[PDB]
Amino acid sequence: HWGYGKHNGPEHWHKDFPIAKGERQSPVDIDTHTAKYDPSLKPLSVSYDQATSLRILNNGHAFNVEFDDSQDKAVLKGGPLDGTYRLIQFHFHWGSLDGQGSEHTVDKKKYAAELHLVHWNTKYGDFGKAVQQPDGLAVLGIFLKVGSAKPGLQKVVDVLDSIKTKGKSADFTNFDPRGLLPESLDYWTYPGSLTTPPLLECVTWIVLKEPISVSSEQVLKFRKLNFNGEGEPEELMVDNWRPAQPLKNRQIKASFK
Ligand SMILES: [Zn+2]
Repeated sequence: HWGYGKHNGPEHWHKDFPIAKGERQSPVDIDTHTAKYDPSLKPLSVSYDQATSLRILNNGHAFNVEFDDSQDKAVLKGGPLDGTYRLIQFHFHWGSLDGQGSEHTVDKKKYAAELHLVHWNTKYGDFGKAVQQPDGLAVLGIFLKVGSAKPGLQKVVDVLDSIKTKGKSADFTNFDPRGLLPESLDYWTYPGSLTTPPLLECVTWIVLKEPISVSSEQVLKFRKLNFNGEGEPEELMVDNWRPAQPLKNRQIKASFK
């Protein structure tokens, strides 16, 4: 099926998912000199106080840390968002080299990786109904750069050896996602889509300005993961990022000047 190789990569997705060439696709390049400061944007509210992580899974495309979203234990509000959005999972996109890996770009600059914290609009009952709505999801995008290690990310890094191949999952309780946030919450925001098939245009993207630092040893462990399932030929899980798509008829707003 779909993947990131030469024969099933982003360039081929449009054949099975025509929305790939749609009106509001992601990711996109963020031109900081074109983004408009929107003073009508309310402060962003990240309430991960009662976050309840459950499992970590290798799905053949990346790894997801899932949370219990049956209640408003971990929600995102404010900013350009109306209503409450529940955290359902987070995952990363990274490269085979430190100069690439992120999905969104800033003035064309690519980062080593990108963290995506996925939330869904509670007004819609469940995640499945939410992806069918133009304002169904809110994804918090965070850039990763190679520098000093990130304490909050080591716990994830430590368990990657247990979910090396596609289909593997491991218990991952009591993880605190607040450990993955940078100091500042300044951000850029625009209407877009999921960056992987089905590429549904149901996402309000919130990309933070300030990246978090991770060590080379930490990113190296991400690169040790496998796209393939156990017993199959080994394909290193690297460069699982979709490149920037045309902004078209969209405007990127900034919460800061
Ligand atoms: Zn993602």
